[PDB]
Formats: sequence, C-alpha cells, structure tokens
Amino acid sequence: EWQENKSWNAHFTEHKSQGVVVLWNENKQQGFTNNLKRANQAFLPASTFKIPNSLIALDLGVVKDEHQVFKWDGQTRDIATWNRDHNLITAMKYSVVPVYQEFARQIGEARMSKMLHAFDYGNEDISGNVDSFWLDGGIRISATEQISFLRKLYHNKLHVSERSQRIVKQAMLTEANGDYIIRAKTGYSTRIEPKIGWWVGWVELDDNVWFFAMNMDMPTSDGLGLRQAITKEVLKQEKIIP
Amino acid sequence: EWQENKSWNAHFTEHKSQGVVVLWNENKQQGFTNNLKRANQAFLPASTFKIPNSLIALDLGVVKDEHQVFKWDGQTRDIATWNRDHNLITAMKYSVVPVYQEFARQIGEARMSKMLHAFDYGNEDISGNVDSFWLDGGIRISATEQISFLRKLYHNKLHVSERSQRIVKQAMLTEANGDYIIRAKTGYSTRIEPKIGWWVGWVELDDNVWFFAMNMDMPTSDGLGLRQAITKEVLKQEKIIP
Ligand SMILES: O=C(O)c1cccc(-c2ccncc2)c1
Ligand SMILES: O=C(O)c1cccc(-c2ccncc2)c1
Ligand SMILES: [Cl-]
Repeated sequence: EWQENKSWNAHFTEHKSQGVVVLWNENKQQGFTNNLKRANQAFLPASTFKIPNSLIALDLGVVKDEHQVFKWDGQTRDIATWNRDHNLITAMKYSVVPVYQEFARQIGEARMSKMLHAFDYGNEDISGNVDSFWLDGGIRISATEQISFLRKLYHNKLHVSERSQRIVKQAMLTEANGDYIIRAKTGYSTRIEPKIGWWVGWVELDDNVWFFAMNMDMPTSDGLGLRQAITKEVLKQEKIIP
Repeated sequence: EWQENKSWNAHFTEHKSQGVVVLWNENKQQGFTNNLKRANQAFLPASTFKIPNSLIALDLGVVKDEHQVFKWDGQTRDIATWNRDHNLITAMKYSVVPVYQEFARQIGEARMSKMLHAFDYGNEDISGNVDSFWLDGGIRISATEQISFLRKLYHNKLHVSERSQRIVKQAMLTEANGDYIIRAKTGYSTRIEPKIGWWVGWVELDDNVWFFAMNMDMPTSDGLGLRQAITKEVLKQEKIIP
C-alpha cells in the first residue's frame, strides 16, 4: 500500500519550492510520499529516460559495452561537458543528450516502441521525434511508475539480458560509502511546461533497498541542486542515512 | 617504466609507520612506488584473497549471485558484524572470513589450485588448510602482483565468466562521488610475521584508471585506518583525487 506524510513538505517550503518525494521500502513492500496525487502525476521523463535508453541500446548492440567511445561531433553546445568524447558511464554521468539521441536514431522508431511496451514504461507513447520524444514528445511517466520500472531493473526482471541490466546499474552509480550506495539518474525538463527536475533511483543498504523517485518545479536552473538536497533530507528524516 | 618516488615515505613516517604504496597509470602504462623492493616482496594475501575466492565461487555455482544469503552458523565470534547473515556484498564489505572459509571448503583444493594458476595469482601455492591457506598457509603475493591481477579483472580478461567478474567488481565497490569511484578490498594479516595490512584496488576516473596496491606494518589493529588514509594522502599528492 501507500501512505502520505505531509511533514516532508517542510523541506520543500524551506527552499521556497514545491514538489514530491516517493520512497518504497522493498523489505516491507510499503510506499511513502508527501503528495499521493503528484506522486501519480505523469510528466515528461527527460534525461531520466537515459536508463531505458541505455538498456535498449546495449541489448540491441548499438552499444558494445561501457568502454565504447562515442566521439564528439564537433558542435559547440551550451554545456561544456557535452563537447568531448564519452562512454556510457560519462554520458550518463553528465546527461549527454546528443550521445543518446544518436542511440535512439540507430535504435529506430519501431524497436523503441516495442521495448518500452515490454518495459511497461509510462504511457508507452513515443510520438514525436525519435531523437527527442523523451524531451518534447508525448511520452509521460509518474514517480510511482518510475519506482515500478526501477524495481524490475534491480531484480534483473526487465525483458533484456542480465548483462545489459548490470551495465546500466553500474552506469547509474552516483554515490557510495560505508553507509549506503546510490544508483540514480537526474532529469531536467525544460522544453514543455511544466518545467521540472527529476531524480530517480534507489538507496542500497546492508539488509534493505529504498527505491525513490522525486520531481520538483524547476522554473530556472539555479535550483537543480535541490533535487538531491531535498531528497537526502527526507532520507535523513526517515533515518535511512545518517 | 617503473619509477621510485621516495617522497611518499613522508606520509608513512608522520604516522610512525612503514609500508609501500604502488600506483599504475593505465593510460600511460607507467607505475610509481615509494619502495621498489617492498613493492615486489610477497606477503600473505589475507582478506584480499576474497577477490579470487569470490570469482571462483561464482564461476562454479558455489555462489549463485550477489543476493544468495549465507546463514550465520550460530557461533559467537569476536567480530560483531560476523555474527550475522550475509550476502556477497556485505560479506566482502565486512571481511566475513567464516563465509569465505565455507566457500573454499566447497570449492575444494583441486579446483582452487587449478583456478589460481589460471589467474597467475601470487605464487599459486595453496599449501596448507583449504579453509585458511590465505591466512596462515603458503600462498604469497606482492603488491605489483596484485595490480597485474586487478588489471585483468578490470578488463574481464581473467579465465572465468564475464558475469562472475562483473559481480565481484560490484562487490568491490567501496566509495563513489562526483570525482572518482573506488573498488578495492582490505586485508589484515596477523597469523604469520610480519603483521601487515593490505589495501588493493583502483580509482576510476572519467578519462583514466589508477590501479593501486599497498601494504604496511600493522603491529596492532589500532592503525588499520591508516591503510586508506595513507593511500589517499598519496593520491592527493599525485593529484589523482582532489
Ligand atoms: O540535471 C540534468 O539532468 C540536466 C540535463 C541537461 C542540462 C542541464 C543543465 C542545464 C543548464 N544549466 C545546468 C545544467 C541539466
Ligand atoms: O581489515 C580487515 O580486512 C580485517 C579482516 C579480518 C579481521 C579483521 C580484524 C581483526 C581483529 N580486530 C579487528 C579487525 C580485519
Ligand atoms: Cl557497480
């Protein structure tokens, strides 16, 4: 079941923003959120779509392994980190859109659609440009649906090879220490309203795993750092991390 | 290719200790150490042997995956974390000797011997008790030999399944942030003189990989923390980590 905790809103109001945090206790099979309605509100996935995109590219051979180099095309873009060669790890670390756009082109409209249906991903609607539908197309997904999708990935239950799912889980590595491990992916939807920021993944503990998925209104890029900051303060309140 | 940098000794002396640090730049294929002799002096692997031990156990089916639970045998031991159920992740995280002793028993002398030779691991001598040879048996490995093994693990070139190697590298995960990822294994040898502590692994960067292997005199358990502190103080000096 699910369960609402309005107290987390204090973290959002503390930063003069508003959004939703959704946690899932794998052991107890229980979910927690500050806003059950927005937890089920479907938004554009934006760069969080790089998870299923990576899975499909790997399983089809578009990506050989996490070391394959995808050379810069030479176009100077507003994000400096995008103007250099990348591999799967760095491409996901820096949310390099142009690399995954090339993945989607080679994947193809048809194969992308078939796989997202097998993943049961959001509304499964890729309408728009094959190389930007997750940014300005018709695909939509809610926070609870992210967790459902993420859970399949953790258990290697998605309909792709185990290898592909392990590699993507490796590429999602964000932070790790003696207390926890975080495998997650950021997102920043700016092309179509509402402008929001994503952060979806999970926290690995010794004896349990806490899946999470959060989105928040992001009218300007200054507040991107709040995606992780607000998430972590909820984790510290729930005593999941020191 | 190899170069000696006696300046690093300052990090050992300010802590009233002695030891060796060995670095290998994968891109440039160059190695650096503070003591060429000790870098090639072979010691007992101790708990660093849990890398090859895990690889063999996985490849033979002794360990099904990183989720298989290994039940505490109900015998109280002086290490609190050992009086607990474990999987490969927590077992390696907490150096749970009893769990790996059962691995070796199930693996068997013959298969254990055969595999270590394929790995070209240390002196490849499993002489002693199958359930403790890496602690008070005849097997020996030097810091430089550890790196040659670690490098084969990183490139999946060892004579075991790719999956087995990916799993162990996941279990080796120790620390991660926006600047680097560390996958390593600690060691603490006390049954045969000299008493030492190990730390072998590597640092993953965006554009390079730094392999490392260090051991230091450990007369008492009070200085175990210096294994990581000293190693990191060298990494900062070589500007491998901020
Ligand atoms: O957080 C993300 O996922 C993401 C993706 C693409 C671009 C940017 C971005 C845009 C402007 N200034 C800073 C960062 C962020
Ligand atoms: O650091 C390790 O890898 C390790 C492995 C096994 C045991 C111990 C140990 C033994 C006594 N007191 C404290 C710790 C340490
Ligand atoms: Cl990993």
